[PDB]
Amino acid sequence: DLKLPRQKVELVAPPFVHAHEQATKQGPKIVEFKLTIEEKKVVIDEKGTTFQAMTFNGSMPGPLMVVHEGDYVETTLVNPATNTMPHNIDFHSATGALGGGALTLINPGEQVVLRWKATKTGVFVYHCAPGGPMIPWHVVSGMNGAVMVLPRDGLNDGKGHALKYDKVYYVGEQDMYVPRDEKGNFKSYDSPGEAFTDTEEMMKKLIPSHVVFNGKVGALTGKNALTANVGENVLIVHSQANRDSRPHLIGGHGDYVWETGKFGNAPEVGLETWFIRGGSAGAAMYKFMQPGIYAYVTHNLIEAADLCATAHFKVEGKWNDDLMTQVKAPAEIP
Amino acid sequence: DLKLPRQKVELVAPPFVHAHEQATKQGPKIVEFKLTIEEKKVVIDEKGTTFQAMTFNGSMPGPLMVVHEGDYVETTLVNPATNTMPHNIDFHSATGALGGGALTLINPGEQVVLRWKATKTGVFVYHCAPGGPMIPWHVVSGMNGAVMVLPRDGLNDGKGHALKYDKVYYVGEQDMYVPRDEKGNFKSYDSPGEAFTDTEEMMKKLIPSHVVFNGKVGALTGKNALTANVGENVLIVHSQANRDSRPHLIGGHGDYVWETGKFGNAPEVGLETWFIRGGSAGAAMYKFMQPGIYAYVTHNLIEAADLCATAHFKVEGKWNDDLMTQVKAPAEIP
Amino acid sequence: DLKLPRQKVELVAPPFVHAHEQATKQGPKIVEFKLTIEEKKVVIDEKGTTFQAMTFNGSMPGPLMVVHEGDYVETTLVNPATNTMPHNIDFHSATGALGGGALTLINPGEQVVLRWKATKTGVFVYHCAPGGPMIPWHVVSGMNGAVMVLPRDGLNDGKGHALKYDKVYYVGEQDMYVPRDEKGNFKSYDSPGEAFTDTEEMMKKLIPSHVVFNGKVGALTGKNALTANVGENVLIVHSQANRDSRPHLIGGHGDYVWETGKFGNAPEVGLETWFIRGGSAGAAMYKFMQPGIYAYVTHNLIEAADLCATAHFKVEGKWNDDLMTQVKAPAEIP
Ligand SMILES: OC[C@H]1O[C@@](CO)(O[C@H]2O[C@H](CO)[C@@H](O)[C@H](O)[C@H]2O)[C@@H](O)[C@@H]1O
Ligand SMILES: OC[C@H]1O[C@@](CO)(O[C@H]2O[C@H](CO)[C@@H](O)[C@H](O)[C@H]2O)[C@@H](O)[C@@H]1O
Ligand SMILES: OC[C@H]1O[C@@](CO)(O[C@H]2O[C@H](CO)[C@@H](O)[C@H](O)[C@H]2O)[C@@H](O)[C@@H]1O
Ligand SMILES: O=N[O-]
Ligand SMILES: O=N[O-]
Ligand SMILES: O=N[O-]
Ligand SMILES: O=N[O-]
Ligand SMILES: O=N[O-]
Ligand SMILES: O=N[O-]
Ligand SMILES: [Cu+2]
Ligand SMILES: [Cu+2]
Ligand SMILES: [Cu+2]
Ligand SMILES: [Cu+2]
Ligand SMILES: [Cu+2]
Ligand SMILES: [Cu+2]
Repeated sequence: DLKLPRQKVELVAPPFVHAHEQATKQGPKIVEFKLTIEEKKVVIDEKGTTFQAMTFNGSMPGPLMVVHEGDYVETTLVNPATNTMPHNIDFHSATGALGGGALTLINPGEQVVLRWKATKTGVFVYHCAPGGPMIPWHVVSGMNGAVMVLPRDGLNDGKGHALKYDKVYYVGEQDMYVPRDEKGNFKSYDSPGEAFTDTEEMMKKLIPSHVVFNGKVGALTGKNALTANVGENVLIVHSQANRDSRPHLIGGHGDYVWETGKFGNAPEVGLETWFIRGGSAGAAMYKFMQPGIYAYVTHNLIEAADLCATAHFKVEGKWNDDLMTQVKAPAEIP
Repeated sequence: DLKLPRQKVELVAPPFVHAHEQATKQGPKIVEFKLTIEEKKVVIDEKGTTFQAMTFNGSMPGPLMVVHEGDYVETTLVNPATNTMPHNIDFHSATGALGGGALTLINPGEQVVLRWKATKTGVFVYHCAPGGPMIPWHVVSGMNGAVMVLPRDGLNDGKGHALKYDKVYYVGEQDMYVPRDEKGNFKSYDSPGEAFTDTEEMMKKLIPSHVVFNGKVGALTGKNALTANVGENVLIVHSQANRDSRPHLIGGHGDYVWETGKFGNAPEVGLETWFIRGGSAGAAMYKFMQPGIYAYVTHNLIEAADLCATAHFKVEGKWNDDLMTQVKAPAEIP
Repeated sequence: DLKLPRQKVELVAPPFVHAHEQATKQGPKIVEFKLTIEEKKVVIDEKGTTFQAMTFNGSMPGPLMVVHEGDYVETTLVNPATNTMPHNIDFHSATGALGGGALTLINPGEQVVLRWKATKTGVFVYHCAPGGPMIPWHVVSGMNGAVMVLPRDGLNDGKGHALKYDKVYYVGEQDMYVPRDEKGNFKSYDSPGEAFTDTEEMMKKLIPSHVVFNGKVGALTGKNALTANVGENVLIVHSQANRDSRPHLIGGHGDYVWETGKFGNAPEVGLETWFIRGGSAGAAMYKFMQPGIYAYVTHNLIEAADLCATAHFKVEGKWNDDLMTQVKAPAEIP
C-alpha cells in the first residue's frame, strides 16, 4: 500500500559511515537495511582479555544507518541458527511498540522485517531489548548502534547558515563488565549464557572493567587512527546506550555541538567537553586548524587512559604559529 | 500585613497531582499546604526487602505542590510525636534561609509555618536538610518531593505557541542504600536510628542497592501503570534529589523538554533521552501517537531493569501503520 | 615577529581571581603568566588525612587566568629541581599540540614558554597531561586549574543586555583517591611515586574517597567563607577536570548560568542546580537577595556533606520578609 521508491544501503563497519547525501532533492523513499546478529567471543584489550560479545553485523558498535526526515526505514533483522539467544531491535528514532522491540523478537533461525517512519531528526541509539534483565545484558554485551536522521536541507547553525561536513565518523562507546577470579585475573567463558551469572552480579555494582571505543582498547589508534586535514570540517557522532560519557577533542574543540543529538535544536558553539547521556547519541563538528595528533577521549581521564576510552586523529597540514607556538623550548631554569 | 486571598490545596499522593489551572486570570494568592512527616518501615521490592523510610505525607516522593509565579506558598510542616528525629524543609524554589531549612527545624511534637514567594518558574526539588551528615541520610531515606511554579499564562514553546498538557504525572526517583549482611542478604532494622551506621557506610561508597520510582520496584506497573490515549499531551515531571537520572520513554520521545526544569528557558525538542541532574527536577511533554505499552525508564538499563527504575504507560487508541508496521512477522530464514 | 604590547599578570590563589577588566577598550595584547609546579604532601581533612599533591603554583585548584578574546597568552611553566616527576600543561582554551601538552613537557630543573591565541570565549580547564596512565594520576593529584576568556564587550544575557559581575570567585572541585589499609585507615606515603601503585588501583574503581573545594574539607568555610552583600552580582566559576559535578547554591539560584561554560552561547536562566561535565568549567551568576549563610555544594549530598564538597557564603544586608518569612515559629502541635 506504501508506494514510494525503494533504495538499498550497503552498511559499512564503524567508525566509517555508508555513503549518503546531506542536503537532498530526493523526496521520501523506503530505505532498506539488513542487520545480521552475531554472538562471538572477542579480545577487548592488549593483554588478551576475552569477552562474550553480542553484536549487530559483527561490530561494536553496530553500523551507523543514515536517512532523511520523512524516509521510511525498512530493516531486515536476521538471527542465524548459529546464535543461542533470542534478540530484537529497539530504535529510539521510531514511534510505537517499544521502538520496534515488541515487533522484532526472533529466535535463532528466524528473521523479521520492520518499517518505521523517520519523523524526528538527529542521531539516535538503536539496541537489542529482549525483555527484563536481558535488556541491560544484551546492550552491555555490545548490541547497540545508532541511526542518523538528517533534515532534507542538511544541517544548519540555527542562525540560517548551512553546516556541511567533509566527513563523518561514528564513535560508539561501550561499557563492559568482565568479572575477575580470586587471584584478580579476568575470567573467560565458553558461551554468553555461561558468562551471564557472574556478569550480572558485576553489572549491578555499576562499575565497568573496560570502557572502549569501537569494541577494543586502542581500536581507533595506529593504523586505525581517524584522519583529517587542516581546513576539513569533521562530524563526530558519539553514542552510549547505557552510561554517560563526556567527549573531548584534546587540542581542539566542538565548534558546533548537539549534545542531546537532535537537529530540531540549534547547536551550541565553542565547547571544550560535551555530555552524552546514557541511552543517547550526540554529534559534534570541528574544523581542524592545526596538524598533528589529537586524542578524542571521554574526559573521565581514568576511563580514557586506564580503562580504554581513547581514539586518535592524525591530521595533515601546515602548522599555524599565530594560534600556538613554543616561544622557548625546554631549558634549564636560570 | 500581607493581605491577599488565601487558597487551601488538598495534596494528593504521587504520581497524581492536585487539581490546578495552567493559564490563570487569578492574581497572586497565598496558597496553603500542609505536610506531615512520617517515619516508617516499608517494603521496597518484590522479594520483601524492607527499608527505614522517612517521608513527607507518607509517600516517596512527597507530593507535588503546584502554584503560579508570584503566589505566596504557605506551608505548615508537622512533625508528630510518633517520629524519632528532628526534620525541616528546604525548597529549591525559595529565596533565603537555606531554602527555608534554617527556619523550619522541628522536633517530634512540633509544627512550623513558612511562607515564601514563588519568584522563579519551573519544577523544583524540596527536601529535608537538618544539618551535617543528616542531610544526605534524610534525603536518601525518602524525604524529598517537588514543587511546580507555572507562568500565569501557562507553558509555551519559546516561539510564541502555547503548550497545554492534558494531564501531568510526577515521577520521583529515589536512590536507596540498603546494607547486606555477610551471607549477602539485605539487612532489616528496627528504627531509622539503628539503620544509620550501616547505611552511612554504604552511602559513602556511592552505589545504590535500589533505584525506584514512587518508592518501590514496580510501583508504577500493573494496576498502577500510568495511562494515556492517543492524541493526549502528557507532562511528566521527574525529580531526583541526590543523584543523576536519564529519563527515556521507550517507544516515544520528549516532544518538548525542560531538562534543567526551568520555564524561563525554552524547551528543547524531539529528544530521545534527557538528563535530570541530581538535586533538580525536570519536565518533558509528549503527545502519544501509538497505543500499547510503553516503559518509562532511566536509561542506565542496569538501574532500570535490575535495580527498580521502570514505570509503564498503558495507552489506548488506534495503531498507526504509517508510523510503524511489521512488514513481515518472524519467520524461518530462507 | 608578534609585535603587540605585553602585560604581566600577578596570579592570586583561589578562590580569589587576579584583577581584570570585564569590558575593555584595550586591543589584543600578549598577557604573561608564570606557573611554578610544586609537589607536596598536604592535609585534606579535619581528621588529619594526608595526600601526595601535585600542583600549579602550590594550590588546588591552580589559579584562575583571565584574558580577553584575541589576546595571546604566554605562559612560563617552571618545574623546579626539587620535584621528582616530569610535568606539562594542556589548555582546553588553546588550539593544537594537545592543548600545549605536546610542547611543554619539562623535567625537574627545566622551564618552557608556550604562547596560544585566545580564539574561544568562556571558562576552560587547564591541566597536566604527561602521557599515558600518568595523565589521570597527575590530574587527580591536583594538577588542574582554569582560564577565563572574556568577550571584549564583557558578558551579555543573549538578549542584548550586559551582565556585569561585582565580584568573581573560582571554586575548583577535586576528586581524590586515598587508599585505605586493612584496618580501614587512610594510608600515608613518603612520595608521589610511592603512592602511585595503590592510588592507581583505587582510581580504576572510579569511587573517590574525598571530593573537596579549594583542596581540603572545609577550605571555603569559617574565616575563609566566601562573602557577598545583598544586591551584589557574584560570578562563580566552577571547574572539574576529571569527574562530573552538580553545583547548587542552597537558598539561592543561578540567575544566569553557562553550564558548558562557553560565552558564545546564551546563559540559561533561573536554575536550581547546574551540571559541570568532567573535563570542563562552567559559570553561574547570582544577585543576592537575602542576608545570612548560604552553602554552595555539589548536589550529590553524600559528596557534599560526607566527602567534603561544601563551601559557605556569608551575606550581609537586610532581610526581605516579602520573599520569605517564618509565619509561626516552632511550637507544640495543637
Ligand atoms: O538549528 C535548528 C534551529 O534553527 C532554527 C532557526 O533558529 O530553525 C532552522 O532550522 C529548522 C530545522 O532545520 C528549519 O526548519 C528552519 O526553517 C530553520 O530556520 C530554529 O527554529 C531551530 O530550533
Ligand atoms: O519559553 C521561554 C522562552 O520563550 C521566550 C520567547 O522566545 O519568551 C516567552 O516566554 C517568556 C516566559 O514565559 C514570556 O515572558 C515571553 O513573553 C515569551 O515570549 C524567551 O524569551 C524565553 O527564554
Ligand atoms: O549571549 C550570547 C548569545 O547572544 C547573541 C544574541 O542572542 O549574540 C550576542 O552575543 C554575541 C557574543 O558575545 C555578540 O557577538 C552578539 O553581537 C550579541 O548579539 C547570540 O548570537 C549568542 O549565542
Ligand atoms: O575463581 N573464581 O572466583
Ligand atoms: O638546556 N639548558 O638550558
Ligand atoms: O552480619 N552482618 O554483617
Ligand atoms: O515460520 N517459518 O517461516
Ligand atoms: O596494609 N595494607 O593494606
Ligand atoms: O511551644 N509550644 O507551643
Ligand atoms: Cu540481543
Ligand atoms: Cu533504549
Ligand atoms: Cu528529615
Ligand atoms: Cu537541596
Ligand atoms: Cu604533572
Ligand atoms: Cu583535558
